Amino acid sequence: MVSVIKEEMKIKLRMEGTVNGHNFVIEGEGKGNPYEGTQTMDLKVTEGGPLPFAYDILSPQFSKAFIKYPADIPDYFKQSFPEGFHWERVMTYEDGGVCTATQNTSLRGDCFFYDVRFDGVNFPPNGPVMQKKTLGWEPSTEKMYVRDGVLKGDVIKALLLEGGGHYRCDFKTTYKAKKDVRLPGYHFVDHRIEILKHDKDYNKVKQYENAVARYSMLPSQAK
Amino acid sequence: SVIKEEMKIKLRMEGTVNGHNFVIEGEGKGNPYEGTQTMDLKVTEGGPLPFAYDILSPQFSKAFIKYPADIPDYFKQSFPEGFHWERVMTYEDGGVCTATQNTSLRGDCFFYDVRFDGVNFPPNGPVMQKKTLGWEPSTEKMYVRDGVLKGDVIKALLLEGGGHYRCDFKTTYKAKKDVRLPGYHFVDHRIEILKHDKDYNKVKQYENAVARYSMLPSQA
Amino acid sequence: SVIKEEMKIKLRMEGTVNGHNFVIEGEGKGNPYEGTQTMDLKVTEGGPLPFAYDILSPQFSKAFIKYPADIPDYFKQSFPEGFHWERVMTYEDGGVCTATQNTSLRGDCFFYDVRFDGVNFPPNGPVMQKKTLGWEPSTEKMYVRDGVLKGDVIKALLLEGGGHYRCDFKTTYKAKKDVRLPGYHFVDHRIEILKHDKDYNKVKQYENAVARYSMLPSQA
Amino acid sequence: SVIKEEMKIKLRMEGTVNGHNFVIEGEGKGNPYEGTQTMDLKVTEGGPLPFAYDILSPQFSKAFIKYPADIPDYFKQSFPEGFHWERVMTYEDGGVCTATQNTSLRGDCFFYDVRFDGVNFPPNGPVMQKKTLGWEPSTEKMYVRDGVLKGDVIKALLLEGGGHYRCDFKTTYKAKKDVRLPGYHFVDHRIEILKHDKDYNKVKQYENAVARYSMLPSQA
Ligand SMILES: [Ca+2]
Ligand SMILES: [Ca+2]
Repeated sequence: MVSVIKEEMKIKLRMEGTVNGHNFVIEGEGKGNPYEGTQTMDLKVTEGGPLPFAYDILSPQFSKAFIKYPADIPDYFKQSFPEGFHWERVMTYEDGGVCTATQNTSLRGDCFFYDVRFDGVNFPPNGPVMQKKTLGWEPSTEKMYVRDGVLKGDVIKALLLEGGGHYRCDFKTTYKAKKDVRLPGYHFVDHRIEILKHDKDYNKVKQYENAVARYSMLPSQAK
Repeated sequence: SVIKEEMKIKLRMEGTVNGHNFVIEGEGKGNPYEGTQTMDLKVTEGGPLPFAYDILSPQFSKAFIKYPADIPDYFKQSFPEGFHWERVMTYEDGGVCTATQNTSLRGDCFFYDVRFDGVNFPPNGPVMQKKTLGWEPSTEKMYVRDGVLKGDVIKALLLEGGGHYRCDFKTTYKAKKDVRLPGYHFVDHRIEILKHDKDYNKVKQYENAVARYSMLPSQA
Repeated sequence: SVIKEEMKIKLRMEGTVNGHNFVIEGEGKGNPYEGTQTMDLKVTEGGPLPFAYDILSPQFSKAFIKYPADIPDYFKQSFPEGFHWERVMTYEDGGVCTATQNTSLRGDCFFYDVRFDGVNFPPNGPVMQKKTLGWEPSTEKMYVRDGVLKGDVIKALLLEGGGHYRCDFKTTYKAKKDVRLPGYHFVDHRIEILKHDKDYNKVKQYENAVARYSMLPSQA
Repeated sequence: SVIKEEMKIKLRMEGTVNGHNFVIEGEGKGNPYEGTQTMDLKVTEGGPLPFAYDILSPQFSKAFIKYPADIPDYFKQSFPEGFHWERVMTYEDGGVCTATQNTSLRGDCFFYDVRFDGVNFPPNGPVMQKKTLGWEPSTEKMYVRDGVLKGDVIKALLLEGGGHYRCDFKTTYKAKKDVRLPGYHFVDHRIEILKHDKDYNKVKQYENAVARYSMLPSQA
């Protein structure tokens, strides 16, 4: 327990972005259990819908305070409050599409406020993103390590495709606390992001993420 | 033809680099058929920029390439409707920038609206430490893919400490109407800062750009 | 069936890193169904190696992954015919390695033949200066593509002085016969050096590898 | 000088692509100060090659670049001792090739020893399906890094049926003795297949290479 982060917390989100020159805005509202690593958010496309690209490319941009951290791994995100943190992200898809995102996370009362900027370029016109042939993300494990006094997270994620097969994306994120925090050693955050409900064009989406931090499953054999 | 031999330019860029928001406005003039242009840039919000201005200069003009008669001019043909472009810029130390640009035309003036975003620049790298000294001249490689025009180019910034800092550009240019598509070709560029104040709040920038095929004849 | 509870391994690697040619011979043994193995490696040509031995250790064994019954085991299913694999390793400072490996089976012994090549390592980087302190444990992501099995993983080497040195692994595993293909899954790995002489001409290394689905339950 | 107006070439390459081993021997001759050369290549083991021969042609000669007097010639200066080079070749569909080359000189003949390795080529991509129609001409960008010479270039294979297939080349050239280092410059290349037999077991190829600065004058 950190007194400023309660056992149940609310979320409010705004995203502005551009994908292949198409502008859009998304608003979100959610709530979760930060120490349980679970959360649900309801997302609504408010400008630019129906999105001409796969909703899936956005869903990982929608919450690092909701990771279940064991007591022995320092929690970069929960320690950063009340000041909060921002993050910066590159997503390199294997067919030349590239997305950047910058996010600000602040805290007021029992509510987290997320402001996201998202930009995607060079998606092929007949590729799975602009043809909306994706079917959600496989579960993944982000690798968290310190670089220049801030926290990096890297993971190769994969979208399931219509017809089978996968579509890969290299995530490189830098997380930057707005005050000094105890820094963790190298570790893993398992993630599983799921779409619980969507309308036909994904104008209205309920999504859920479960995230848990850990060291490796395998024992050390160090001599 | 709706493009005169001398045209004005108006530009607005908004963006975020390393989490820092900024706005730049620009006015310029150029000779579209000569391949040359000059533009005056003012940082109107978020100044002084905490990162090297150089990462922005190549985002500030495709109608001002000198195209020979035997290479279709994808950009000039697109008017009056215009075109937009999309770009990823991958720096060798992990900094990555994206940019999206819309080009429209009214009267004797092109209007440029640019969104620019940079992430993951190392804090002691040359961009965040402002150690850059302008771009080398370069040669963009231009080729059609899926009915639009791509341009890829190896670029390099000169460094205060010596050596170069490398950036790979991959751009997609998308005309807003059907045009005569060009074959594979090259555009030589040289972007130069003519004048800047100490903090690069005000910058006078120049570019020369010329399309061509290879300088080397074919053997048979 | 052809794969017993204990199996021997014989290995030959021929390679060039930074223009330096070398040969490594290895003999090992392990328990394929338990996901464990030990190997003794000797640099027989080109030692002492002028680069970090760590870049080699992940090149030294896919039959030794503990596979649960509900995930098809691509590697064990491929025998007696065996499989080969192809790998690119992209280091964050510009070093790139490739490797091609053939895995065959004769009696109770696996035979590994590996070609390894490393190019463009910076002369003052951690690989050429031997500043690495082993790999962090990792999780390979395995997924089918074009009828064969790919594995992707971002790995990290620990560095003298603190911090990590990242490497993007992209492997394609290709069975020499038709097998049941698995769905998307994970293989946890931990590679450890048990013993080494001063210049790493002689190394005993150990690996534990276990395949699994996600740790997290699904809510759909 | 040790480098005459006409020089012979002898070459051997050993390689593995998509798990397929091969050996190629070559002999050629050229005019180092004119920037031109011709080579006859023969697949001596592993023919017929199951992949596009085009991926090999750029691995077959930097002493044959026409250098003007005001750019130091990194390669010619290195003789009689010579140089070696290292290269990564990242194709847009995930194929990656590495190569390491040693260049020596005896009498009036250059001796080239090449290792080549290609991995992760998609089985229905243009390389494994032999759908390529040679390289577009290109401009390699030369610059000093860590006391040696780097060359980076955007290259593109023309494809049967139209379109291009891109490959990024990153090379490090390493003289075996210290030489006068050049400033940032450009080497235009045009590499062409003049003649081949049915299975590309025998190939005659030609290259023209000329070093220069930018075409465009400085305004600043
Ligand atoms: Ca790098
Ligand atoms: Ca690709």
